[PDB]
Order: sequence, then C-alpha cells, then structure tokens
Amino acid sequence: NVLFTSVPQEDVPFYQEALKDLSLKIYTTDVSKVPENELKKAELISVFVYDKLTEELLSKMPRLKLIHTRSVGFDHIDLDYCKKKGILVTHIPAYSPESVAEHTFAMILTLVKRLKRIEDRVKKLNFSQDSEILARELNRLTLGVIGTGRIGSRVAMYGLAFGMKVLCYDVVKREDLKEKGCVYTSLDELLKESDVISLHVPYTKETHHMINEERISLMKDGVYLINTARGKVVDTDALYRAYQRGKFSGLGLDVFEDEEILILKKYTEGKATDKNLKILELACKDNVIITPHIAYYTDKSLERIREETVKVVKAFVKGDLEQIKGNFVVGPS
Amino acid sequence: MNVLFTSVPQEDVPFYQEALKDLSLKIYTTDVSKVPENELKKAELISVFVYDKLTEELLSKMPRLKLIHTRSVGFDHIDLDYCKKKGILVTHIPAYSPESVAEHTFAMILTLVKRLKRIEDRVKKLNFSQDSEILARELNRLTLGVIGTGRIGSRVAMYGLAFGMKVLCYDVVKREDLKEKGCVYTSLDELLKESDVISLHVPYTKETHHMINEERISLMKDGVYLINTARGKVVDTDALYRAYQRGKFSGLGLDVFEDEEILILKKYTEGKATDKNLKILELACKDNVIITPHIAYYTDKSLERIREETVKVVKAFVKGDLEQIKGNFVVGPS
Amino acid sequence: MNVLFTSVPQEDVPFYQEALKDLSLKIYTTDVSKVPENELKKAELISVFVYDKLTEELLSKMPRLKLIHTRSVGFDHIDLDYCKKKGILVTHIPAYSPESVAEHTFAMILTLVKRLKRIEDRVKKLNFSQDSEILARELNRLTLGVIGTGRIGSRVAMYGLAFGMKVLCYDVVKREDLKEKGCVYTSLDELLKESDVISLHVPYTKETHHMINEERISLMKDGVYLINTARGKVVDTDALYRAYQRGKFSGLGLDVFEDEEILILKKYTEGKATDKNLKILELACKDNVIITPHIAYYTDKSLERIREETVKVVKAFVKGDLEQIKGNFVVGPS
Amino acid sequence: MNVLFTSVPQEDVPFYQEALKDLSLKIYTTDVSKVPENELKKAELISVFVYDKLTEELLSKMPRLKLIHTRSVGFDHIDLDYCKKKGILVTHIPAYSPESVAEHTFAMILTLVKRLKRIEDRVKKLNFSQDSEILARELNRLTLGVIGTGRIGSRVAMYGLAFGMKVLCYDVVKREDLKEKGCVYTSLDELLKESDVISLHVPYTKETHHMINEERISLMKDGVYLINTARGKVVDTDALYRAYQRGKFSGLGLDVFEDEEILILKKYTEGKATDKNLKILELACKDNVIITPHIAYYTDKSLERIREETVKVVKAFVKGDLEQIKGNFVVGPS
Ligand SMILES: NC(=O)c1ccc[n+]([C@@H]2O[C@H](COP(=O)([O-])OP(=O)(O)OC[C@H]3O[C@@H](n4cnc5c(N)ncnc54)[C@H](O)[C@@H]3O)[C@@H](O)[C@H]2O)c1
Ligand SMILES: NC(=O)c1ccc[n+]([C@@H]2O[C@H](COP(=O)([O-])OP(=O)(O)OC[C@H]3O[C@@H](n4cnc5c(N)ncnc54)[C@H](O)[C@@H]3O)[C@@H](O)[C@H]2O)c1
Ligand SMILES: NC(=O)c1ccc[n+]([C@@H]2O[C@H](COP(=O)([O-])OP(=O)(O)OC[C@H]3O[C@@H](n4cnc5c(N)ncnc54)[C@H](O)[C@@H]3O)[C@@H](O)[C@H]2O)c1
Ligand SMILES: NC(=O)c1ccc[n+]([C@@H]2O[C@H](COP(=O)([O-])OP(=O)(O)OC[C@H]3O[C@@H](n4cnc5c(N)ncnc54)[C@H](O)[C@@H]3O)[C@@H](O)[C@H]2O)c1
Repeated sequence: NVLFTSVPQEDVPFYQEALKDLSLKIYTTDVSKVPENELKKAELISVFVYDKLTEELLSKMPRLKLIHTRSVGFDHIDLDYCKKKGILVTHIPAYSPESVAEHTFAMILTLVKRLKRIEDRVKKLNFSQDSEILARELNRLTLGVIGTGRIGSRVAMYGLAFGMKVLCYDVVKREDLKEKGCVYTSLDELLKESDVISLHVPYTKETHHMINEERISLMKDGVYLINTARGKVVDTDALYRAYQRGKFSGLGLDVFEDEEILILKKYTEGKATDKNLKILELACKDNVIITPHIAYYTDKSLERIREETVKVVKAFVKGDLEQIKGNFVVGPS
Repeated sequence: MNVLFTSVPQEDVPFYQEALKDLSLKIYTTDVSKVPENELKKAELISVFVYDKLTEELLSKMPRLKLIHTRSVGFDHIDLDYCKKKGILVTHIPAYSPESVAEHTFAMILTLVKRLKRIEDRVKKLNFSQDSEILARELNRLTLGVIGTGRIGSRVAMYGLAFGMKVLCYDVVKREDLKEKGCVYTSLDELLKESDVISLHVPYTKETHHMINEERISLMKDGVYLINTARGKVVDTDALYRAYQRGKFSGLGLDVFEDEEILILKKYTEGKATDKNLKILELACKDNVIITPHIAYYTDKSLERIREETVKVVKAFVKGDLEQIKGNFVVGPS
Repeated sequence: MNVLFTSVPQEDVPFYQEALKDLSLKIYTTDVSKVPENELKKAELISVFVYDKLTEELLSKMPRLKLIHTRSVGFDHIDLDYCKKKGILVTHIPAYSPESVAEHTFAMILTLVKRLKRIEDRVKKLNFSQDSEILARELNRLTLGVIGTGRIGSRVAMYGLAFGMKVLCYDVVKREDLKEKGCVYTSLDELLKESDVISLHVPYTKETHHMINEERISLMKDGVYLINTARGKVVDTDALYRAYQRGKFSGLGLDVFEDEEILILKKYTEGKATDKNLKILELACKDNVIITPHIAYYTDKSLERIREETVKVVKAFVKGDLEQIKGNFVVGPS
Repeated sequence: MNVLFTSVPQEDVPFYQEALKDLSLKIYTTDVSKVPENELKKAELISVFVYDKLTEELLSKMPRLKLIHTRSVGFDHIDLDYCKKKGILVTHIPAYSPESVAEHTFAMILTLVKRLKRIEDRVKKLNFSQDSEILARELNRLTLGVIGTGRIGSRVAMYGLAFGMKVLCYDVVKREDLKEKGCVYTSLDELLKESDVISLHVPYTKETHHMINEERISLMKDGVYLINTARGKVVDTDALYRAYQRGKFSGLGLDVFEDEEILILKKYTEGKATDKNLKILELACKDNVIITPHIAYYTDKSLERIREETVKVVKAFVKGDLEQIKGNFVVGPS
C-alpha cells in the first residue's frame, strides 16, 4: 500500500502508470488532509517539503516502513522519531543542483545590474541613464558562499568564471574549489569581507537563524544577500529591520519563513503571520527579488524527480535496498 | 589647443574641467547638433559619445578639426571616409570594460531563461503558486550561439562554457584560444539552426546591416532566445516584431535597437518619432522581453576607465605623443 | 484642566499648541495605548482618532477623565457603556464633511462601472483597442441601494438621482426630503435583491455587525457592485472573499475593511497579522476591485474643519459653555 | 441597392447581414482606405465610423454615392463642403447616448480629484499610510467650466450642479434651461481664469482647432484639472505636454487625443508614428493623468442604440422615406 501526497495534478497520471502493479493512493493535497483510514494502511508514503511529518502525524501510521521525500531537503521530517521506530527515510540528493545554482546567479545578476529598477523606468518611458541605474561588475566583487555542497560549490564556480574573489564557509573544505581559487575562511571573515553573500546550507539546529541581528551587523553596508536554502536559516525579523535601515544593496529570497502560507494560500483557512506581510512588502521594493521557492523548478529537475522517485519505490517493493543506498537519510538498520 | 566635449553628463563636468584645466576647453551636456556654429568653427579636438552623429554635413562646419575622440568602443556614428579624405584623426576606447557588456548579456539571458519577469508579475498579484507557465529551463542543457567573438563576445562564450552550455561561434576570425576551451566555430546558418540562445556582439557595418533579418530569423529554432547588446541596426526590428507576434521567441533581450536615440534622448519633444519606437515600447511590456536603454556598458568600472582613457588621449594628442595612444586609433596617422 | 491629545499628525502639532497655548496640553503623534500611565492619570480631556481603542481596560487608567473628544464622525472605537456608568462625556465631529465621503463613494462606483482599472492595465501594455472586455455599463440604467441615509448616505442617494439612477433607500428612520426627491424606501431584503449597486453608510454597532454576511450576499444579484465606506466590521470579510472567488461581483469598492489598522499603521512590524489582511491584499490586485486605505474623508476641507471643530469643543469645555457644543455630544450631561 | 459598410466590429457583422439581407450589402471590418476601388465605385450608400477618412480624394472615387451614414455623433471625418457641392446626403446618430460620455467625463474628474491612481500605486507597494501626497480636494468647493453645452456638455454641467460645484459655461448657443438650473455663461477667458476643472465638449471644426493652445492654457489656474472627451484636435497636444512638464496641472484626463488612431488601430504596424503618440504614451504613465482609448461612448446601451439607428437610417433611405430620419441629417436634401 503506497501513499503519495502533495502531488501536482499533472503528475497524477504519470505515477499511476509508472506504479500500476502497486496499490496506490494519490493526493494532490498535503498529508494533514489525508483521512486516518488511509494513513493507517500506508506502508510507503511519498511526500514533498510542505508535508510536515511530525511525531503526531507519524503516530497515526502504524504500518509505515519508508518515507520518501521528492526533494533534497528533509528538515520537514522528524528523523529522530523514524530512527527510534525503525522507519526508513529516503530523499533525492541530486536531481539538479544546477537548477538552484543557476537561479542563484540569476538573482545575483538581476540585483547587481539593477534590472528591476530599469524595468520600472522603461515602463514610464524613462530611457535615460543616470546614477540610480549605475551597475556594478561581478569581477570587482567578493562572493561569500555559505555551504559549498552540491549547490554551493556550483555557485562558487560560476563566481570564479565571472572573475569574482570567492570566499567559502563550510565544515567540509573542498580541494577542488581550493585548487580553482576559492578561499575557505571563518564565518566572521566571510561576513565582513563579502559584497555578495549566498546561503546553501540545509536547515538544522545548527543553521537555525544563523543569519541573525548580530551576523547581519557584521556585513558590509550595501551587501547583497541571497537565500535559496531554507527560510529559517535567516531571522526574517532581523532581515526586515536591517532592510528598513538601508543595510542592503539588494535581497534575493527564494525561501523565507512562513512561505507555505502564501505558496499554499493557507490564509483561505485562517492562517497568517507578520512575516508574510513583511515579505509581501519587501517583494514590492525595486532592489528585492522574491520568488516562491521555485529555484529548483526546471523541466530537467521535474523529470529527474519523477525518475528517482519511481526507482526508490520499485527498489523498496522488491527489497533491493543496495540499489538505492545513496538515497537514504535514515538507512538500515 | 581648442578642445570641445559634447554629450557629457553633468556629473562628469567637474572631472574633465579639472583634468584638462590648462587647455582651452568647452563642455556641452547636450549633443553636437546643438552646439553653436561659432564654437564648432574653433574646435581642434572634439570628444563625443555614440549619439553625437558626425556626418559629412556636421563635420563640414569644423574647419579646424584635427582629432575626433569617441568615448566608446563603437564608431559607426562617425563618417570615417570623410575623416580619411580630410586628414581628421579618429580615436576610440576599445576596452574600458568588455566584462560590463558580457555580464549584462548573461543577466538578460538568465532573467529570460528563469522567467523572472513572469514570476514577478505573479508575486505582485499574490500568486505564489507553481505551474507550467513558470517552469524554467537550464542553461547547462542549452546551446549558446555567439555571433562575433571579439573582446565582448569571447567573454560571453566563456561564461556560456562555465555554465555547461554547448557554445557555437561565428566570426571571420576564428580564435584558437576559444576552440581550445570547447567553443565550436560554425557557419552562420548552422549556428542559427542549432542554438537555443543567440547573442550578437558584432560592430555595425555595411556588412552587418540587418544581418538578422526575416530570413535568418526563420532559420532559428522556434523557442529561441535572442539577445542584442551590439547595435540596433544589426537586427531588422520590423522582422523581429512580426516574428515575436507569431510566437517565434521564448524571449528577447534588447539593450540596443533601431531608433533608440529618440527614446533615450527624448527627441520626441522636438518632433521625432518612428514606428520602431512604438514597436519596441509594445515589446517592452511583454513578460518574456527585457528592454534596457543601452546600458550594458553602464557600470562604475566602465565610467572610471572611460574617464581615464579619454583624458590620456587628449593629453597625449596636445603633446604630440601619438605612439602612447596607438591602440586608440580607428583612423591613425596619417 | 489637563488636556491630552493622541494620534495627532506631526503636521498638526504646532497648530494645536498655538490654539490651546492657554491650557496645560500634552500632544502625542502615537496612539493612546503608547501614552505613559502617569500622563493617562493626569488627563481630564482626551482628544483621539478612530484607531485609539478607548476600551474599558484603558479608560480604567484615567480616573480623572471628564470628556472624550474623538476627531471623527464614528465613535465605535469608544466604550460608551463604560463612559455612561462613570459619567464621562463623549464628543465627536458629526459633520466636518459628509460630502468628502459621498464623493469618494461615487468615485469608486464610477471607477468600477467604467472599468477604469482594466482599461489602465490595457493602456500600460499599449493595448488601445476596444472590445467587450472593457464594454461599460451606464449608471442611468442601474438601480442603486443605499443602506443608511444619514448625512453621508443621503448625499450618495442624491448623487445617484442626479445620474438618473433608480435609488432604493434603507434606514431605521425614513426621510421625507429623500422620498420627495424620488428615493424609494424599502425593506433590506428588497434592496439587496433589486439593487445593481449597493453602498453602505451605517455606523458600526452590535446591530450592524456583519450585517453583510453569507446569507445577505446570497440575496444580491449575480454581478452586483458592492461599496463599503462605512466600517469594516459591517461586512463579513470572509463571506465577501468567498463570494468574490465564486464570481459573485462585477466589482468591489472598499475604503474600510476588517483589520485595516494592521496595514494602515504597519502593526505587522510589531508581530500583528491576520488572514483578512492577506485576503484584502489579494483582492486589491484584482482589476474589478478598488481598495483605499480609509481615506474617503481625507480632503483639505475635512482636515481644516476637524481642526476648527476640535479647538472649538476643547475651548467650550474648559469654559463651562456646554450649550455651544450641544450638537457634538454623543454621551451628553448627565 | 449597393450598400457598403466599413469599420464594422466582427461581432456586429452577422447582425447587419441579417438586418439588411433584403439588400446588396458589402461589409468590411477594416477602414475605407482598405476597400477595393471596384467596390467604392459600386457603392450607393456608405456607413462608416470616426476613423474612416472621407476626404474629397476618397469621395471623388465614388461616382454613384447618394448617402454617407456615420455611426457616430461626430462628423469631422467627412468633407461636408464636398458632399454639398456634389449633392451627397450625410446622416449621423446625434443622441445614441450623451449620458455615456458625460458619465465617463465625471469618472475621470473624480479619479483625478480623489487621486485614485496615486493611491492605487501606494496600495500596490503595501503603503496604506495617509499623508499630504494623497490629500484630496472636494468637488463641492470647486468651479467647473464646461466648454460646449450641447447634449453631452449640458449633462456634465448638470452633474456638476448635483455635486455642489459652481458651474461656468461657454457656448455660442445659450441654453435657457441651464441658466434656470443655476449654470452661469461667461466669456472663454473668464471661464479659463476662474475654473478649477475644465471639460471640453465641442465638435471639431476650423473654429475649434487648437482652441486650447499655449495662450489659452496660460490663462488657466496653476493646479487646474483639464478633461477632454471631445476631439483630440481641439487641444494643441504640444502646448499641453509642455505645460504639463512645467507643473501646470493637478490632473489631465483625455479620452481623445491627436493621432490617437495610430495607437487605437495599431497603424505603427504599417509604418505610422508621430511625436504626439510618444507624448501621449509618456503622459499616460503619470499618476495624475488618465488616458483612455476613445471609449467614453463605449457602453452596452450605446452599442445597442447605434445598431438600431443605423438599421433605421438604411431602411428609411432605401424606401425613400426621408421624413423618418429627418433628425439624422447633417447634410439634408437640396
Ligand atoms: N530553493 C530551492 O528550490 C531548493 C532546492 C534544493 C535544495 N534546497 C536547499 O538547499 C540545501 C542545500 O542543498 P545541497 O544539495 O547543496 O546540500 P549539500 O548537503 O550537498 O550541501 C550542504 C553543505 O552545507 C554544509 N553544512 C551543513 N551544516 C553546516 C554547518 N552548520 N556549518 C557549515 N556548513 C554546514 C555541508 O557540509 C555541505 O557542504 C538543501 O538542504 C535544501 O534546504 C533548496
Ligand atoms: N550595449 C552596449 O552598451 C555596448 C557597449 C560596448 C560595445 N558595444 C558594441 O559591441 C560591439 C563589439 O564590441 P567588441 O569590444 O567585442 O568589439 P571587437 O572589435 O573586439 O569584436 C568584434 C568582432 O566582430 C567580428 N566581426 C565584425 N564584422 C563581422 C562580420 N561582418 N561577420 C562576422 N564577424 C564580424 C570581428 O572579427 C570581431 O571578432 C561594438 O562594436 C559595439 O557596437 C555595445
Ligand atoms: N470612510 C470614511 O472616511 C468615513 C468618514 C466618515 C464616516 N464614516 C462612517 O460612516 C458612518 C455614517 O456617517 P454619517 O455621517 O452618515 O452618520 P449618520 O449618523 O448621519 O448616519 C447613519 C445612518 O445610519 C442609520 N442606521 C443606524 N443603524 C442602522 C441600522 N441598524 N440599520 C439601518 N440603518 C441604521 C441611521 O438611522 C442614520 O440615518 C459613520 O458612522 C462612520 O462609521 C466613514
Ligand atoms: N469621446 C467620445 O466617446 C465621444 C462620443 C460622442 C461624441 N463625442 C464628441 O463630443 C462632441 C459633442 O457632442 P454633443 O452630442 O454634445 O454635440 P452637440 O452638437 O450637442 O454640442 C456641441 C456644442 O458645441 C457648441 N459649439 C460648437 N462650436 C462651438 C464653438 N466654435 N465655440 C463655442 N461653442 C461651440 C454648440 O453650440 C453646441 O452647444 C461631438 O461632436 C464629438 O466630437 C465624443
């Protein structure tokens, strides 16, 4: 008995055909709206990043053997509970690191070349040139990459190709990046010296609100800050207060705290926070780009997410766990 | 020596006044067509930018002119044959910052490919959903075709390679340095047929005039992205417009376009307007078109370097130290 | 006596200090909830505006208070029962300019019926064509329903009559002057079923609370236009939003709405936000909706008259001259 | 009888085909300039709209023509002198809906005086605050100047009286009904100097050509609001633009403007464009300007009535019953 939640409509037929041998229930809605009689039956659930797999929810799933998330991130799942109950958790670590790294650079270039402000001028038939739209060049700037994993290492490499000085912060210091010119530094040194800072760490207890009041105060006046990692890596209240004081040349955010309320229109069922309003206000500024968690959202990513998802599910029904060993977050035993 | 500067932004006037203070210097923020005849007659060296149209008719009114310096890479605004006939020297600035334009080109390419204008429209309407109208493509799955691989175009090709793009190149000079990095030089027709993103980096000449015309556009893939940061007359704007309306393009990025100067200098306050002005204005509002007002070059670094190189050319010339600025000559001695 | 002014715009501070220079005056641009308790305790006359919540809990801390003057028509933000049991007098400004709000209502009705917001979107895209998507209706062919025919609503009904509209009127009190001009007083349910445009002009009370709710919206014609310049809580925003999403309305014009103060005063900078904030922000983007930030009253004459009436009331109260401000009492002697 | 219809909207085609199937009817959705010469020479009756230019040149190609019917109030697009000289009859529709245009006129006035465009800009940026940049004015404090008190202008004056405006009027034909309602006729110069809002409602003729020019605009109050729903050529667009840039106006509202047909019919698709197109496009983007694409008339009742009157005129002419359509004649028999 296989359960899929938060599946877009157009994937519904693809998963029915690809998994025809199995007993499969598919919901376009999230797991909190699935009836308890279907939760009780599920041996394998497949979710995405807005399905909160809390202890409370997972307790209603006594037959659950494996959770597969169609994502790189897995911070939406209570792993400690899964470890203690013997539930396996899989993910898709590398459907397309390029998608997010390319999106990150799209935002950096959009901001540094002031494209949004130019577009506002052009709409007013203002084709003049003046200092309000005077751009900077990447080759004169320092890029600070926080997290040099699959996505961040690509961001670091695009930086180098543009002639940027590249600083890096990670617990794992990569030879390949060092040989190419990147310099690994303390967090405090990266925050102080960078002109463009970009976040590429997972959300964990250690990265929780790591960009906070204190860290933001260490950054250069006029820094550019990009977040394509997770919203809760950044203290949105501190971000907003700093923006209002003019701290930033620009902000690029593809992820932000309480995003799910906007992205899934949960305000139709009573939800809202001050952080939703803060983000909507920022979104209107001419030196801010907010995108709705779509850095991954390319044709290549969606094709790979399908492929890998089908592979993990078939592997598990046959018991061939060796086939999917690179997919485990919580593996055997 | 009597030195005349035209089209100088007011913010640059103090700089040139101090740097050239021991010359007989006259500075106009307006363009050369607006300069009084009594000033034109006296001038021995003029420094212009790309909207100062130095035609035979205008140049005839400057009987003392010895050198034209354009604060720019491009010199298609200058009647060189007339200059050669008359013995007028012409300099330019070949390389203040090729990176400015190459970076801008990629800014536009990524804007279009990640559909950021469309996304921004949705976010404004509180539409934070995801669906196929905003499904992006990846650069690393695409072929870039660079038309012109000079200072600017070669850098664009290298950025393309660094994104994992297949890069096709067209130029009359085939650079071994680009071949060895992975760029493949092809015929024009092959580049047009196979490229998903095409970017133009050739000068405007009689040979590149409407090079991108109805025929060449029809050879492109449906869904191509076309970028122009070279000169507007390299592309037939009437044919580009008709093609856009038939849905030929995934996107257009234009920093330069025919008749741009009417919009950029607001010449419609003096009675000027063309159909291409209205066509570009209509395209500017589409969610898959980016139009910028010839500002690919307009960075802080470019401006610094344009200042420095222009002051070096003027001082060299007044001294007679011509070998010092040999790299700046378009029409050199003698 | 000790006079306390709250929510005074910075631009008005020098005005009031000068007018009331003879008194012991404390002015705040912030609201009453952010005034220090020692100043709350001294206060014998307090002047406020509509976002100052004079709750029982807040009025508890003002043991020396004799008079509350709100610089406004509305007084729903003031606990009148608590004032009555404690002997606190309450004044307001009943008629600084009902024309300001009635003109605003009509600006909204005309905006929507003439589809100006949609036409503007088209024009911004250089779309100057004509088609059924901007085909307008005429007011002279429509029926207006006016709910509340007081100082503001009666003027709205008269504007409608001048436009050749059939005007239906609903109020707890019938007016002969309006009937003689041609308004037809009817029951609420008849007005709701027969009006093409419905506009609200009642005060917020326990009886008007969510007066426009699910049931009553369901009585409206499909395609009705609904205007609210009264008070936000007269309409159930959730039922409104739901009906809107099903296509109930040709248009909506809201100058007031539930939880408006969170947006108007940016209280989200201190943690506040509701789902009604997001519903209104979403509606605000629609091309058949106009949302304004409670500014129907906000004209130059209004502000002038509010300043004048306010010094009048304060000076009359500090003298014993209660007759002079007889018309200003909401809760009078004794 | 050979009947020719030009500039017919596609959705009207079946309707006129059914209405006139007893006749030899040729229907085009394009303008008269794009009708083949063979068809122009057959035509006994022609029905056109305001963008069909019936110049002497075009009419001279129509030897068999007895009657031109324009589906419009306006007839400045027909060379009347020619028609008289040659005995050609000319009808129009004088009163399908003067209320449409008069209501549109007040929709623009109210939009401008209540600063709705600027408020919408603020609301879009989540700025729901109140300050002097959105302080509105009140109509009832202002003087309206109506230039042209015909069918449309007279209604506009009446609405103004309904809003408590002092109404000044200028026309060569005085109407006693308007004086009896409280309108006051004055000289042009006095109307220009004294009015806070001015609205134009004259036909286009030699005498009204550029009526509103540099000199007339200079007589207006600084801060004036100017509206035009008459004809673009009544206003000197260049003078209006120049005055706007000097800060002369609190607002402008234009439903008609010089060279509008290039934008409205997209003639820039065929190489047309003028400076006034670009000036209008620039003004359209300002927050105190509303431009609409000649749609003041464009209401469902207007379209219904234009259809009915056009059918009656055609059916009458073919039957010879000229007495029926006596009210429709611009140029009547002999
Ligand atoms: N915006 C999007 O569309 C989208 C799409 C995919 C992934 N993501 C996010 O991006 C994240 C990164 O993805 P990835 O594929 O690069 O992951 P990764 O695991 O390959 O890289 C993360 C890097 O962060 C480092 N790191 C973790 N904790 C750290 C700490 N506290 N201090 C210093 N370094 C630390 C790791 O050492 C690793 O190098 C995901 O976890 C997910 O949250 C977002
Ligand atoms: N948008 C902007 O702000 C901006 C700024 C600077 C330069 N430009 C434009 O970019 C152009 C290129 O600048 P660059 O510095 O790269 O110049 P470059 O001279 O270094 O490069 C030009 C290249 O074009 C090739 N070429 C010329 N004519 C050709 C033809 N007929 N067919 C095939 N190849 C041809 C040459 O071989 C050369 O490789 C300039 O001439 C200028 O017009 C635009
Ligand atoms: N948007 C704004 O800027 C703004 C400005 C001023 C006033 N207002 C609001 O408009 C309201 C009306 O102002 P006004 O000057 O017309 O006041 P008003 O007292 O003259 O009119 C109120 C009318 O509503 C009627 N009414 C009261 N309760 C009713 C009920 N339960 N059912 C039917 N009718 C009822 C009364 O009989 C009266 O005729 C104010 O109370 C205030 O809430 C808004
Ligand atoms: N914007 C639109 O959608 C649209 C629609 C219909 C009509 N119109 C325009 O509005 C005009 C007026 O329409 P109407 O039905 O009121 O016409 P009308 O003929 O009833 O009124 C015109 C008035 O102008 C006056 N007038 C004419 N020439 C004058 C002059 N030289 N000086 C002073 N007064 C003069 C006449 O005396 C008359 O009172 C039409 O001719 C047309 O151009 C525009």
